[PDB]
Amino acid sequence: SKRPIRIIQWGCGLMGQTLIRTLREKGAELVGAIDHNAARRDRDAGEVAGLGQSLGVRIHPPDQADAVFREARADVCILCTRSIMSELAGALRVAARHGVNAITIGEEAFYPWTTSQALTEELDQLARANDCTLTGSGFQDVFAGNLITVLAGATHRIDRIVGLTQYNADDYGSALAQKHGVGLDPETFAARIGASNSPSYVWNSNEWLCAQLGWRVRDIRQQLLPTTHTGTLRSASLGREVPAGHATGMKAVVVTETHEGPVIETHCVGKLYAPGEVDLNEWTLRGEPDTTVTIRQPATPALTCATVLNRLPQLLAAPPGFVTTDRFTPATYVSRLETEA
Amino acid sequence: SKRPIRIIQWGCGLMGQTLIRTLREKGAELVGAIDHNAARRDRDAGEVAGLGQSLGVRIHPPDQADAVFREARADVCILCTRSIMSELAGALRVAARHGVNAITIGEEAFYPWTTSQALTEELDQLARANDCTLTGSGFQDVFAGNLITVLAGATHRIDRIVGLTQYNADDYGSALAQKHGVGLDPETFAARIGASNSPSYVWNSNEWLCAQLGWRVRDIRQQLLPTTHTGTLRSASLGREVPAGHATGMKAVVVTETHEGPVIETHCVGKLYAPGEVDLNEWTLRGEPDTTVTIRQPATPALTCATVLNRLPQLLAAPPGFVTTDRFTPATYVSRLETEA
Ligand SMILES: NC(=O)c1ccc[n+]([C@@H]2O[C@H](COP(=O)([O-])OP(=O)(O)OC[C@H]3O[C@@H](n4cnc5c(N)ncnc54)[C@H](OP(=O)(O)O)[C@@H]3O)[C@@H](O)[C@H]2O)c1
Ligand SMILES: NC(=O)c1ccc[n+]([C@@H]2O[C@H](COP(=O)([O-])OP(=O)(O)OC[C@H]3O[C@@H](n4cnc5c(N)ncnc54)[C@H](OP(=O)(O)O)[C@@H]3O)[C@@H](O)[C@H]2O)c1
Repeated sequence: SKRPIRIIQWGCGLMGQTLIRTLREKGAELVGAIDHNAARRDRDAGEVAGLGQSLGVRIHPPDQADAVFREARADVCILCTRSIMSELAGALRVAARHGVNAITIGEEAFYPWTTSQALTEELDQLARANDCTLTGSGFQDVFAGNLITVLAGATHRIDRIVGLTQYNADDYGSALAQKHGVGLDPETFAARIGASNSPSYVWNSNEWLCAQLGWRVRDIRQQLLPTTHTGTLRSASLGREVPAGHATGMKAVVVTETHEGPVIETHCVGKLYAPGEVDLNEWTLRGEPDTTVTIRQPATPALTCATVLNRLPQLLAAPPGFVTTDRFTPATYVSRLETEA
Repeated sequence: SKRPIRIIQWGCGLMGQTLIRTLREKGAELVGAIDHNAARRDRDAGEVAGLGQSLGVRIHPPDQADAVFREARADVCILCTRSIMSELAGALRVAARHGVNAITIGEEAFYPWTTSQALTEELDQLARANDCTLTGSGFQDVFAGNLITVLAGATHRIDRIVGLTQYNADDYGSALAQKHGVGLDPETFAARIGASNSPSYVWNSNEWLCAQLGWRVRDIRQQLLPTTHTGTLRSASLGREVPAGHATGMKAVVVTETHEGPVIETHCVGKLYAPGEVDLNEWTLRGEPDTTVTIRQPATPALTCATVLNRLPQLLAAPPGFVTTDRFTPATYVSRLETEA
């Protein structure tokens, strides 16, 4: 009474290519593929993902998404494109009007209820009307999320949660480098990135933590600070060199204050790496007792994609609507991506 | 419409004293206390826990348990006495016969279905016949349990899970030091502890991991060896100096093989500490990708007791029977220990 989960991959860049390969390793099937990049449109999705054998799934531009969805008989659309709800809503609207569940790694979608309230409510109503679920996931789900809440379940009193997450901007596509001000001189950085003070990934992930812990947000204060290096570094996603003393990326510091009293202070670094630098993940719950957890050199791209796939059975079973993963039990390890026939 | 959860503390030693104070810090009420030690029988439970204001809850010896349970109108018995099911069953039978939910830190009770099958089935049937739930929890629940399963939810393929847990025997009472052969000469350790090869705490916790992950145990192999120090160390719980080359505790290695393929290899050290030694908690999930998690100097006693209290709402809501916590969603941080009118 089971069959493979049928997936449309929307966004066939660095993360979408990993997902196309890995979803098949767990016994799902790729039934459609959408990407607007000129080097990927019209190519076989398997060839683009680095498989040796063609899948017979042609990459379509997103203007033709309705036709891909109409013929695919999909269970899920995985969306790996952009970071902000205004740039995701078009694709999420397509999935919802076809009654196809959708999960995106776009970072604002992890918890968009206050940063993009109107779009989230619009999508929630659309998904409810079409009996499907939309959600956000990726690295935050465990590594700025349930890793903390599982440790909180062993904690007597929480006074403060303090987090550090650092990832390599060169592992990801242009949208990430641009959100982090990679390759801007410091005056450009202050005028573009610092002044706009767009919500960083841990603005939304700290809201998700508060929601899961049963806390109410009273204020959020964010600073976006450029990172530097003493030598030139090369951005692959932007296709240019970043001179010494220009922004190689940014550190966001988000302080999330609750009505209940506890504060979440999260430092979120996305930058080009100097030789020897590695990804960092470290959290401290301060109170009774104090607990510090460290992940040694987290394989951030692999962990992002694996979390998305392990979420799919829960996404299928979830009630219709835009349902953020703070309302789910934690992702569990799935060996086979299958669903009821 | 809510009232404090009403708790009987059975075992008012090192962990029970912490629980008496901390249950009240989260708004529960102590309604009974049981302990067989001559320094605690007929004392006030609050004074024994280090409170300055008497609670008016007199500690009774366990031969008077029925009397305590009759007058207490309890919701929960927290049982912090011994490590093995044969030494827990008497107290768990009293709680079940009074229809009182029970949670024990005794380590075998974390997952006793195969190591003490007859006792577990008897207690399961008794709890079900009296509409209450029995379970085991403590440090394992997160730190040899859901910490691993949350990270597994971010993992593409698991080949092996490798764990290390080290704790300070002097933080705990006599049952732990006795199970670890503290103070035995090498010949006696090998003839008693080594030859009997009783299930170490991570025999049961590796079975709990397999249960939560949906894996079927095919075999478990264990080696028990003494720990030693190259100087004398003092045991508080066994009131003695342990000379150089006598066992200061025990190192267990458990290898848990599944039908599915993955292996859990867990190293479990409980011993007296030389100067500078600390508790250790470190897990690697080997596969795609490899992830290593480290807890820096875990506050093992505090984490044990806080986990039990955060579990109580779930214990009350759980179906009747012996229900191991692998069948619950993870413990969540609870601010108020309250229940229905
Ligand atoms: N939650 C997490 O943990 C997490 C982790 C990694 C990445 N992300 C986010 O996920 C997104 C994708 O990351 P990535 O590294 O895979 O980036 P990428 O390599 O740029 O992949 C995105 C792909 O989608 C294309 N595209 C963009 N908007 C599109 C649209 N509306 N319809 C169709 N195709 C579209 C891009 O084409 P063009 O290059 O031509 O625009 C590209 O081929 C980024 O926003 C990133 O910040 C999140
Ligand atoms: N799951 C976990 O993570 C975890 C962690 C901490 C402790 N433990 C286990 O929990 C148990 C308690 O630890 P602890 O450090 O609190 O030990 P403890 O200080 O020895 O406390 C147990 C108390 O119960 C008394 N007692 C023993 N059996 C009794 C019985 N049947 N009825 C009434 N009183 C009884 C003891 O008295 P006497 O000294 O006179 O016997 C003592 O006062 C041990 O088995 C330990 O290994 C588990």
